[PDB]
Amino acid sequence: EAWIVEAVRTPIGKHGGALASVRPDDLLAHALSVLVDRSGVPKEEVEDVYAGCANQAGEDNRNVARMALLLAGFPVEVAGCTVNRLCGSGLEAVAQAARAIWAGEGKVYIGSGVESMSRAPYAVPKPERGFPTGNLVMYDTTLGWRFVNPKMQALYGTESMGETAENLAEMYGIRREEQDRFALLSHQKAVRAWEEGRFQDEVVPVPVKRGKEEILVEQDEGPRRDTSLEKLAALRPVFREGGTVTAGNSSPLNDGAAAVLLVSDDYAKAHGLRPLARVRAIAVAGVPPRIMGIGPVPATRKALERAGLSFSDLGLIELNEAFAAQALAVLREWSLSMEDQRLNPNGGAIALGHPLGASGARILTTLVHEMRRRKVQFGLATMCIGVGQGIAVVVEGM
Amino acid sequence: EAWIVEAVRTPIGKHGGALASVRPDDLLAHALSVLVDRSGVPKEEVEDVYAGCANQAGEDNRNVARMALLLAGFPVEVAGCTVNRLCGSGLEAVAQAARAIWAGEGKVYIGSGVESMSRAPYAVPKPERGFPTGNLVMYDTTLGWRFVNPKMQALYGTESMGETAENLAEMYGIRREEQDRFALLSHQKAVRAWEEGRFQDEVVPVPVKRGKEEILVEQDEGPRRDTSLEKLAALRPVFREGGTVTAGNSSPLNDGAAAVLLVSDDYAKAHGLRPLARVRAIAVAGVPPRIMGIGPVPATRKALERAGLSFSDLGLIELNEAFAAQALAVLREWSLSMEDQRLNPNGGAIALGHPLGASGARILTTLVHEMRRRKVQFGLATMCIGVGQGIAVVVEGM
Amino acid sequence: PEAWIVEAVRTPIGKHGGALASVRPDDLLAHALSVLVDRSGVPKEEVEDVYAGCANQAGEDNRNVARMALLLAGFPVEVAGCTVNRLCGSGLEAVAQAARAIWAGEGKVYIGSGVESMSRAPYAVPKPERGFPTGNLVMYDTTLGWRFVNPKMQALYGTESMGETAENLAEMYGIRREEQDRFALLSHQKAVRAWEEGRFQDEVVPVPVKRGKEEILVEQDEGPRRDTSLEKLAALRPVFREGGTVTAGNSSPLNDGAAAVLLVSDDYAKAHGLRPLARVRAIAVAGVPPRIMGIGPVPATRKALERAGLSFSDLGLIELNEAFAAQALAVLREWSLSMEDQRLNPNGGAIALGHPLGASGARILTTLVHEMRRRKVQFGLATMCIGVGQGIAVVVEGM
Amino acid sequence: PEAWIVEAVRTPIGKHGGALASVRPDDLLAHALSVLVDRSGVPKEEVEDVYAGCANQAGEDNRNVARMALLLAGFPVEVAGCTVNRLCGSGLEAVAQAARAIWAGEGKVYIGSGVESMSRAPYAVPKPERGFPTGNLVMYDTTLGWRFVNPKMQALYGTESMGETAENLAEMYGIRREEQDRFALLSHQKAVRAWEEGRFQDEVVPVPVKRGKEEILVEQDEGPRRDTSLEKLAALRPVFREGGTVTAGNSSPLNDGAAAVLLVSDDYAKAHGLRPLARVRAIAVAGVPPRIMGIGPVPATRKALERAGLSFSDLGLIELNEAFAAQALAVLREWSLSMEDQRLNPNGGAIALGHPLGASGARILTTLVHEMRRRKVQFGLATMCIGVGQGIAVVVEGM
Repeated sequence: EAWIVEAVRTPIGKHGGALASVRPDDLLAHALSVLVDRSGVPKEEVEDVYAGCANQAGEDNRNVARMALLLAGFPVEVAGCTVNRLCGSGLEAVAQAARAIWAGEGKVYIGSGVESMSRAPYAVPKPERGFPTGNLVMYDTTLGWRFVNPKMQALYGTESMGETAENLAEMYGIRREEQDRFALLSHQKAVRAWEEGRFQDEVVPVPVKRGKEEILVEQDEGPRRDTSLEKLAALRPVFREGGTVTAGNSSPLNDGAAAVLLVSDDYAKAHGLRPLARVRAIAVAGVPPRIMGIGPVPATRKALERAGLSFSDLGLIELNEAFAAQALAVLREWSLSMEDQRLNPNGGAIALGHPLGASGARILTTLVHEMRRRKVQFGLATMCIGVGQGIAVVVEGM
Repeated sequence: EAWIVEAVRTPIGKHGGALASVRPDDLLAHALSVLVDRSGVPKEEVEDVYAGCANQAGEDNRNVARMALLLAGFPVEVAGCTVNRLCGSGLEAVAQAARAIWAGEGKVYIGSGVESMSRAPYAVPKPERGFPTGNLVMYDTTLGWRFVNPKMQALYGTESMGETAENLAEMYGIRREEQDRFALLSHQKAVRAWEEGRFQDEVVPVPVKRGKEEILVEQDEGPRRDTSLEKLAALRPVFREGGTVTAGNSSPLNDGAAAVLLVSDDYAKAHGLRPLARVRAIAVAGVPPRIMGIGPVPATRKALERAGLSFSDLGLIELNEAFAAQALAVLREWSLSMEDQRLNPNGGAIALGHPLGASGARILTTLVHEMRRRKVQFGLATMCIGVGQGIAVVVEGM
Repeated sequence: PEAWIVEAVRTPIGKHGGALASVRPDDLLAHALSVLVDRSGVPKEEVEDVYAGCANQAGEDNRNVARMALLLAGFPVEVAGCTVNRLCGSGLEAVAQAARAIWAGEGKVYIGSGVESMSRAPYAVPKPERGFPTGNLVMYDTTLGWRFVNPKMQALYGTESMGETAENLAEMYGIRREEQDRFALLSHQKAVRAWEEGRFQDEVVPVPVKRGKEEILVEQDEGPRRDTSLEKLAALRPVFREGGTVTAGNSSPLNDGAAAVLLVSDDYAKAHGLRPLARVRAIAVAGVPPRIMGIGPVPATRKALERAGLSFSDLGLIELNEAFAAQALAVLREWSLSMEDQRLNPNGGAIALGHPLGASGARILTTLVHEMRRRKVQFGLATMCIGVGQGIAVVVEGM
Repeated sequence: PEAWIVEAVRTPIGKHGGALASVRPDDLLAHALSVLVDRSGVPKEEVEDVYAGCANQAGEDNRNVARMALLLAGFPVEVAGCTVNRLCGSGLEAVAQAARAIWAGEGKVYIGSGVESMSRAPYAVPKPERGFPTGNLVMYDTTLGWRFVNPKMQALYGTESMGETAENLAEMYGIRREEQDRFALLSHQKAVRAWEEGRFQDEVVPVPVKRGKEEILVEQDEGPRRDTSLEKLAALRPVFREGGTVTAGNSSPLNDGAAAVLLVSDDYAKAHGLRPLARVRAIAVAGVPPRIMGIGPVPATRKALERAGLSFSDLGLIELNEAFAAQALAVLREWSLSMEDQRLNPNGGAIALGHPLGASGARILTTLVHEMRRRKVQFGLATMCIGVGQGIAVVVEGM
């Protein structure tokens, strides 16, 4: 009933990098425009546009989805909503789109996500008294915990994502050598994937204006060919003294956008749209904040169950790489080796980038396209989510 | 299949008023706590929490749903996500919940919303160059357009909600006397509803700490008994010189939170939960930004059609009052009189308050409760949405 | 006699966010400047330059308030102006600056003044040093103290708050809690009594405050409290050091206020029939260790007295700014004086009246001069402690 | 002859966000202060008080930079300090203040300095006056000019920028674009020539800058450019008024820098064998209409010369701060002097060298004194225009 007929993503840029000049609302518009243009489905046919965004305080404020779809030239009739389940917002957007199609409402929906961590603004508290006294803090929304709630600090901590990654490394006994090794592979597969043209179909270039002339960013600037196991081992822990998680075996902060077009099976048939995949089942689940990294475990088991499938039926697995330590802990639960041919075949977030709000849709796009070329029947896309959550979506190729 | 077994809301406070000292995440936690406590449904039974929020830049940052549920004592397994479709986010949250139950994922979901416009922080842009020069702006997130996109400015304007209200008053020729008359009714019906105890069931008191001692806020502080038709006419236009929209015939800025508990029919039967109503159909639609006030029209039409009903089958209608002018324009299309006994029976946003993010769930709460007491079969909850959108939900009493 | 004080005025002192919080510093100072000249009978065009003290010039008091204020007050464009800043003692430095110019034989008419609007002090935000930064920033409240701290500074001397330096002194001189509060109770009583008996009617000039549509006239310091009791004072908890002694009650508050004094050359005074209020005898500035800035008046007063060829015993009126009961008493310890001395802050001190930083210096000088005239005292001393370790003192001879 | 200038030093002048943007003002000024005393052979404990000029004390230069800088520089705790602010002329005002104290027979050793780091000037934010406000706020960049504008001010005189008042002057005196660019070109050539020939080696003291892990030594003003041409200068577009004449090229930039001069009493100099560089003859300050603040030097130079009992023609060396080619030339008109005058800014002016506000006053006095000594001139003049309508001048006699 819910079919994925098109998937697109802008390349992923480094923080303050290649796409730091492009504002989120404009960035997402590029994705939305490109999705529809190559699909051959008039914009006017889209019923509603769901988009994921982790921080809607800056140029992405007041419902990016609606702002972006308008900017992209869609007719005024197309609706939009911005969903926010942090790291997993991108996937939640697709889930939301699918559920609508299943409910027999619209026939054409878009599931997307965007996040410009470079341009994330500062948030400043409002005074509560007349002529205050005392310094104030300007919170950088690019980062994490802010406007902290004392009651929150008391119930669970406010440990950084990086810290929870260490908590996992401890719990599962994931050594530094293994973390860096996992990281090296992410880079190697990504570099190889680009080099061999596997990203050419799903990636749509983004024009950047540098002063007077335009530049065309058309490749993720994250992957490095010179990544070596020696250099990776030279980096210092960054979240815990005498720790194990370093800047090299964890994802960076990035800018990016992704969008997938979903239509009802009947609609696809009536317009000759060739399916890329079909949404089989979705699941969401919560885990303790201190170890939000394993969120994919219970989410994937619930999803597989709902799709009446076994992990072993999966032929391609997209597990978002928030931290090597976290990803490996998840792999432990699944009894899988980082060398598994099905796992992040073209690289993961450690090398490609983790533009929060957009990653969910980003990884589903990479999954679907790869599923098609190697004709895999079942694929999984799942991510860990900040403050203790997980989301997973099971897709069936066609 | 998707049943509404409980609905609650905190009273609505004026800007910088009775609830200005309560932070959004905490406010929403009160609603979430109350919802389950009265239901007799253990927290661990909830599958996911959807919550709407128009501005997630302050104490409501990084997914308030998840933050709120944890603060409210829910176990770590309960998931949560924050939806944002501006003014209509509250309703989008319920729709989201319903579609999940229909998809047969979980059996217990919460659809809610929160908005503390009193504590909305300031947003400051990030520097793009080394040692800048020139003044910067601190955008007040309590208001409207910010970090404006030039392209947006060119395609459609960045007129304020209040201005779009005028555009409608002009388009439909809705006089000032008519608008103020409409506003007077909102107050009278609200004052009456409270006075007669119709809000007693749906409202849960919120404790506010004033220094050392606690005070219990237990009534909306918006409605005023001394509201007169003369006073209303003495106000000056606020959005357009020689205009018609005044601070008196338009909604204010407020703080508030609301939550509705939906459960699958099979679950309700297994646990003896008595249904308040059933979710029949949902519809979302877009309209030109310059007259977003009309959003309810195409959305209500789509929803009714999807529920296979006619406007005349409706026995109670909750049309959020963003502006007298806008509501009346909507009434024009429906060929309904502001005196219709089915319309906002206990008052509307002009007198009660419009805590953005929470309004959707807020009016749904008021609808369901009134539907039950007057044994109405079909009810409609619909609202206009910023930058040109509209959402509507048809519900069947039980 | 070369530099003569011929007029002294001050606006009432308001509480933080209080009665004058609505008035901006530049405008407030203008009121003082305008009033000083109006009642003097000396045309504004006669003034040579205007010195003014201001501890924080980041907000509405930016870019030399002196000049802004004077123009606002209707002075002709020819009158010059400069804003001096020696923190807590800026107000007095302003007067000293004026006197020294008159002695140098430059102009014949100068104004020494000060202003401080602690209520409207803005926030200061650092500038980015890199392209697309990352990390939280801080908005420093200029109403307070240490900000944009320099590591090197932190290393050499601390960055202990004024309140803490008060404690350091209470400890060093063993100034008990009962003593401190007793001293504070007196400040209030003398102040309440002085107002009550009209001793402030001459030196104070009412300030019009606009509340919405109508104007209100602020004409009395809102700091002094008749209900101040030794019981209440003792019930307050230390504010700067756990198990300490300095409370919010035995320390000065944060206030808004402005004051200005008109000085002229003696030959000018004689040529225009201006009756002298007093004559500036000697000035002295001195530094002391930051951690106990409170004693600053000590070395400064000895230097000033010596320069005026006088002994402490020749003083018939002493205005010692009350930054903290503990700090004042420590100074009194050095001078071997009792807080009961009839010469000491006869009409109350900052603890009860207020300490609008930049204006305090000129504020106490104004109160000294006026009281010197009514009780016909020959020698008066005005001295204050200054933040980060300094002290200033000015000796004046009545006429 | 009671006030003698025995030593003069200045740090090089950096561009906005340039070579010294990493150094904080308080630290920058400490360099000047340390350097001044180290080469004078006068123990720090001998210094009585330290005056410093600073146009914006809202950032790292808050709460009396003089006292912070002197402590940072290692001076003993007893040395006092105060920050004076007369905007563009604060640097000079600091020396004047030092001199006047020596004349009054207070201390024997004083320091007059100035500092300004326009690169790190913070942002200033207003304080809310109501509980839960609504409406956007503004973050004023203290690097610039008018801010927290007073409506009343706007109504009496405008709030025209310095650059604008430079145009008003250009118009009033009919100073053509070609003339302005020519003046600007000479400022660069004389500056480049001066450095190249080593005339700045004596007065300039290197500033160590930390660049990550290693130190770099900034030792030359980074403003002057050898490649400055009359053709390039003419290519620039007006920056303050459409179809105007003032360009970024014929105006001074925004810069960072610090300077300090050591003044001592004549009897002290004699008793310790200090060789005088110059003698402070007379000082004068004056106000002019804000819209044409550029001419401030005229009435101030007149009053100063008159107080020194000299005639303009007796001046053998003239340092007129170059705020704007247009402003400087208008002043030159009043004096009936040609920009070719061999006495005028011999080693270059602000347009090429830089205008680090608060420090420029002391900076130009330093360059004047040193040049006076090498070419054995007897009388020199240092004068500047001051924001919002003022001017200051100081007459010095070589020795």
